Amino acid sequence: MKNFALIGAAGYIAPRHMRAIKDTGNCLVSAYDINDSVGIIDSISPQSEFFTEFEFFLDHASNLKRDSATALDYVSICSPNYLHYPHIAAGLRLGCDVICEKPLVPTPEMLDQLAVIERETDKRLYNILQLRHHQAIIALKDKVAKYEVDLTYITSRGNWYLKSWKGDPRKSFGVATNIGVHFYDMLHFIFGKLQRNVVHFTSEYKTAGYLEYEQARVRWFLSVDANDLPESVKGKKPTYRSITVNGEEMDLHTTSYEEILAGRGYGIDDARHCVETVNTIRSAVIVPASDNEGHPFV
Amino acid sequence: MKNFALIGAAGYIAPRHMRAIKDTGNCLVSAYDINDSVGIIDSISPQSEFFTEFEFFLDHASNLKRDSATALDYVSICSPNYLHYPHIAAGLRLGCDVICEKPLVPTPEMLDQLAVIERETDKRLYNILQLRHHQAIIALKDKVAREKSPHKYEVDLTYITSRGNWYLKSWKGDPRKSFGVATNIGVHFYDMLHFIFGKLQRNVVHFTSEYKTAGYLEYEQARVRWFLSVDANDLPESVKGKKPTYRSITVNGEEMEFDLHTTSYEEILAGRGYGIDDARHCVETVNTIRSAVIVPASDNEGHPFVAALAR
Amino acid sequence: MKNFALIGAAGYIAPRHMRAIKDTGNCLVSAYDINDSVGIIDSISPQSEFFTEFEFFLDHASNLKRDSATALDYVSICSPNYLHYPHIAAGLRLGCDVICEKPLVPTPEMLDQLAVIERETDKRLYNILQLRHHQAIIALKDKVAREKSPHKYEVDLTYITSRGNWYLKSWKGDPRKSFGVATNIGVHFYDMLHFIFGKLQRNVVHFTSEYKTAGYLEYEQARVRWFLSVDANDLPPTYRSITVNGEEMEFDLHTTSYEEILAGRGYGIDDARHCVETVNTIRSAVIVPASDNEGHPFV
Amino acid sequence: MKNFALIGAAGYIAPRHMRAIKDTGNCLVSAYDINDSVGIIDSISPQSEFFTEFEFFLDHASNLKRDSATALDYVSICSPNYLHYPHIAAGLRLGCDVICEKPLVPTPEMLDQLAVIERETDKRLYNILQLRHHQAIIALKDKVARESPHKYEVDLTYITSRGNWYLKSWKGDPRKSFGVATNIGVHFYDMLHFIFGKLQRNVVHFTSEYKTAGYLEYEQARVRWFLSVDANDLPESVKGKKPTYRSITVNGEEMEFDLHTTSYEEILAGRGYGIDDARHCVETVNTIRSAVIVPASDNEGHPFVA
Ligand SMILES: NC(=O)c1ccc[n+]([C@@H]2O[C@H](COP(=O)([O-])OP(=O)(O)OC[C@H]3O[C@@H](n4cnc5c(N)ncnc54)[C@H](O)[C@@H]3O)[C@@H](O)[C@H]2O)c1
Ligand SMILES: NC(=O)c1ccc[n+]([C@@H]2O[C@H](COP(=O)([O-])OP(=O)(O)OC[C@H]3O[C@@H](n4cnc5c(N)ncnc54)[C@H](O)[C@@H]3O)[C@@H](O)[C@H]2O)c1
Ligand SMILES: NC(=O)c1ccc[n+]([C@@H]2O[C@H](COP(=O)([O-])OP(=O)(O)OC[C@H]3O[C@@H](n4cnc5c(N)ncnc54)[C@H](O)[C@@H]3O)[C@@H](O)[C@H]2O)c1
Ligand SMILES: NC(=O)c1ccc[n+]([C@@H]2O[C@H](COP(=O)([O-])OP(=O)(O)OC[C@H]3O[C@@H](n4cnc5c(N)ncnc54)[C@H](O)[C@@H]3O)[C@@H](O)[C@H]2O)c1
Repeated sequence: MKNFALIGAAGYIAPRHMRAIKDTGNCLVSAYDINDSVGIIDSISPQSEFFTEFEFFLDHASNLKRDSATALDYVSICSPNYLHYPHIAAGLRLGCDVICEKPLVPTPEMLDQLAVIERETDKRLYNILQLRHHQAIIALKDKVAKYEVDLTYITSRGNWYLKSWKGDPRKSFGVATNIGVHFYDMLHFIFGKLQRNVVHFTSEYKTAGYLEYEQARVRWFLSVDANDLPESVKGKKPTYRSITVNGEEMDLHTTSYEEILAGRGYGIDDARHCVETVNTIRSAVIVPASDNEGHPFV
Repeated sequence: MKNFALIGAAGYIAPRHMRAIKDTGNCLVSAYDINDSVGIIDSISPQSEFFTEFEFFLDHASNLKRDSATALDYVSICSPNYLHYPHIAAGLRLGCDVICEKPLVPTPEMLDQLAVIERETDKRLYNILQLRHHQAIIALKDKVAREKSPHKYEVDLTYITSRGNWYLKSWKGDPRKSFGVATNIGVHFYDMLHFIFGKLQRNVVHFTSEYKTAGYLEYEQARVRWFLSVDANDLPESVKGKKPTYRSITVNGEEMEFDLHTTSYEEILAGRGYGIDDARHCVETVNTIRSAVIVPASDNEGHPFVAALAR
Repeated sequence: MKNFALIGAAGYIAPRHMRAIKDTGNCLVSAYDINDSVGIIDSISPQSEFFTEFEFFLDHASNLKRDSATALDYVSICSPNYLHYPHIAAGLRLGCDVICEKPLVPTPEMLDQLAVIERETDKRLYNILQLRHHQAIIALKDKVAREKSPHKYEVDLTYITSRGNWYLKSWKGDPRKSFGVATNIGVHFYDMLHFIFGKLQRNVVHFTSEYKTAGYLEYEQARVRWFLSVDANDLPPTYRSITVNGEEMEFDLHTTSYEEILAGRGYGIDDARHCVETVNTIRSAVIVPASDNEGHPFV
Repeated sequence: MKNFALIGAAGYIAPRHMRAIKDTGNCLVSAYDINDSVGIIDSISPQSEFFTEFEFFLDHASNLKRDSATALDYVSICSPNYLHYPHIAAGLRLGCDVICEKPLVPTPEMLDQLAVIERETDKRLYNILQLRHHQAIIALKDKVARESPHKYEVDLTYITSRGNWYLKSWKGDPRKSFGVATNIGVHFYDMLHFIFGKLQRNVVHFTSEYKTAGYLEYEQARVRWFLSVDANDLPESVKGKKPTYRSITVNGEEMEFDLHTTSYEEILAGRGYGIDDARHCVETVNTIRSAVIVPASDNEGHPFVA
């Protein structure tokens, strides 16, 4: 019963948003991507408009406004990280609430600036933090309600990844922000507010550091280099995900959309800590570990 | 075992080519597409190089030549239709056989120019004509040849395939990129009709727009009335809402019944498969249709969907 | 003193707009082009911001609104023809008046739609018709107006503009971006004829293709036989001839255009409607055989 | 008489190459740029082919090879810095000598790679080092070489105003431009080598996306240098009068200060500058790009660093 536009519609994650919109009984009425290979749209929302240039998308969305039945209600955003800010800004200024992929924006300063536009427009920004709706993360949050937290995320990526916008630091904002953000969000959701934040290693392939919460001591390691795979996993799974609490090794998008639509979306105030966390990590100066704070893989 | 590069790797058909290369026991060593949303490749060929600019692709391919174990053997092409010609030229000039999607190229003159490059480079161009490998099509071709009845088959071909608004905003909607309905949407149906029914003798067009076209073909063994559309509105009454695509091909009133990209690759790799001389017939057919001056339908030659046009 | 944005800033005609803004005493504060090869801007307005993506230009322009000192007054548009419409729409919706190159838009329906936005936004669209400022066109307009013959002037117009291989590889060679010969090549000539000779009564086309066209226009004051081509084969790298009763017409205007807009004397949708209707008709016309000697001699 | 192609033909520096081709009596037969706003070509080479996609440019250039009268002889390159390498490689592999803008490439390993390609293709790469052609630099080189027991004290300052657009362009992307020292400074470092010999020490004091400064010691010179695209760095007397300030002082004395057409004449006369000539300045900027900043000592700071 609500009308959505989808920006980034031809990319990897966009079909999950297309599916969420359909599965909550809603309508994708406009889609925009600078690449035109988007035919998957016909299998889900065959009557959607499509645009490859933002000028034409924006004019169409503005014309829809003239009729309360046709007007957009939401703009969903799955574009590259650096474009989230102006896509959100335009979405709010169209008179829409906005649903945006993580990382939401790179800096707390940008959050303050979007909160300005929220107030000017009377509209709201929501962020996909889908791990929070997950039954095991809540349980551990419920359960925790100072733990020994060790986090490894190593996800094999082929040569294409560094040739994509995901490998351009100015478009992606780096490993911590692009690959780690929702894992930092998760650690705050379980183990409260951050008190210390130190970085031991950083490259285009990988990153490693120490985070101290009210309730957790967290050592962390992120990588897109297959060679970081433990001997024990090479040859089998392309991804090694290991989160232990004191030693104990611990769809969602449609759910995320459900919560947003019911008025329980995650907004700027909710996204703020993790944006702060990764922003510090991005600019932080590397320092040799101590106190056994440095991830074992370092 | 053989080394492949893939041009157009981020698009819709590309994963069929990646699967064909893997399933035939070969290796995709390099891929190129101007769009970088190509992560599907990791699920099939995790070790492939990837480029978004032709200049870097070409330097890498050239470096691979230095060692006979690493040199490319084939360049597969799934780019937009207008880019087939230069992609093929480049592939042959890199010292590779070339596998290219249909429509191969839009004109017979361009086929002649490609055959020159094959002679110069001593490499060969193959075209994907995957329906030729289909059992039912093979069966009907053989049913037709052995029956050698004295009357032509009466064939009605209708293929209406719903396209949303994105399709006409894409290259497939730019006539200078796609080369139009008959060439982009119809070429493999025309080739199938040739493969089964022999040489084309007459080629007439009754209607042509960016959405749809209709005409009449006469082959040695068939009279074919045809209609092609990407307009959902042309879907017959019974099919609408229930299904996006309507494909009907009747032969003397009876409806025809019918991993073919993998089979295509097997056949090429087995010393068979289809070159310029095989693709030539269909390219001539669509070249004529694309540039045809429309004529009024005579003689019961109009497909039933054009019945109300000026005559 | 007025704040300008310029869209299409890295292109061929753009520096005339940059110089017009500077020379009238105003300020280019924002510029946007998908191509970043824009260094010329330093030599005319060293202080302009620049953007390569519409997303970023639009956010910046919106933010400028928050202070009346920094807010944009005008958005000037030098983009390819098919982009004029959405660029104009966005400009008006940012709260700016809009100055757009010819051809303004391809159809009168689009003019109606833009007049709707003018009313929604309380802003105005102006079109560059800079030939209207040329002394020779003004003198002929005044001569036609003063002379009292009941018989129309007989005008033959020929314009053949050939260019190198790059031209047809550009958006100017894509009929879906350019809108074709009458519209991209002819529009300012049809405007000039209207400006000098009054209302168009009859508009007929004798030949048309993606490369040349020819037809016959009858105005209140003139019978006009016209031929336009980008094909150098047609040359008798440019030939321009406008004859009035057998006599040859004898011939920075963009800075003048800007002075006139800033003076409240710009040409709006009502003024550009005539040439847009003329070219719209020509673009989709069904050809007719030339009769009554209405055929340009080149056909 | 020689046939040229020009890659990057729609850009800022391109028309200087078009003029060099024309004024040495040669023919620009093909041009390629991803942007189509290139009509300046008609004023100089109205018969040139033009392409916006490399695939079509390459096919056309390969077809020209069929007839020795139409075959390309040279490919000239003025594309963004990161594309110099693959453009040069394609040029040599088409059977053409290549003329490439500075910075030639960013690393000495890339130079070694391009020399392999020279050897495989039997063609040559030449580079635009146009300050060597400057009467005033040639004079100082030989002045310096006939004399002196002592080094020359040199301060080099180059400040060239760039507005907001510059860092929005490829010139502002480190992975496309290779940074200020490399993009803006490389032909100065070459000049200093040309005149004062081998580099002994290379120290960097400041680096940002707008400017840089450091200290180079050569066999015959101690050189304090400062480069900037920030108009605020201009000396007060120049602000408002000119957008560029270029100063090279040698023992406190100001050096006494079309070069594209000259560079082309030299290359066509067999006196072009190759990989071996460009290697020194490529090494110098490669070091600067990767250097850890150190405080200035022993008065080695350029005054503008302060
Ligand atoms: N929540 C999750 O679990 C999850 C998983 C993957 C990605 N993501 C996030 O989703 C976003 C998309 O990532 P992706 O993996 O789908 O990458 P992607 O590169 O496959 O898709 C990005 C899409 O953006 C399009 N695009 C580029 N510039 C554009 C513009 N100016 N306007 C409109 N579209 C433009 C590209 O053409 C592409 O189709 C990123 O922010 C990423 O961090 C989230
Ligand atoms: N055999 C069949 O039955 C069949 C089925 C579908 C498509 N096709 C053919 O396959 C080809 C691709 O069709 P598609 O449906 O996958 O379209 P598509 O638009 O999804 O894919 C095209 C790919 O080409 C890339 N591309 C554009 N310009 C390029 C360039 N200069 N270099 C490299 N890549 C470039 C695009 O980014 C896109 O990823 C067409 O020729 C089409 O006719 C054949
Ligand atoms: N008044 C006159 O006499 C006159 C003369 C020449 C051109 N024109 C008109 O001026 C316009 C420009 O013509 P031109 O000759 O300068 O062509 P051009 O191709 O040299 O310049 C066009 C510019 O638009 C930029 N561009 C493309 N898409 C864009 C987008 N989405 N947003 C922003 N910029 C984009 C292009 O990169 C380019 O720099 C056309 O409408 C043309 O008809 C008028
Ligand atoms: N010798 C000198 O004193 C001097 C002076 C200025 C520039 N330069 C050098 O000249 C080169 C060009 O600089 P510029 O200032 O003219 O920049 P520019 O951005 O104005 O020109 C770059 C051109 O390259 C084109 N381009 C981008 N990608 C391309 C591709 N894949 N293929 C073909 N063309 C492509 C761009 O569209 C543009 O027209 C750089 O290496 C620069 O360092 C040298």
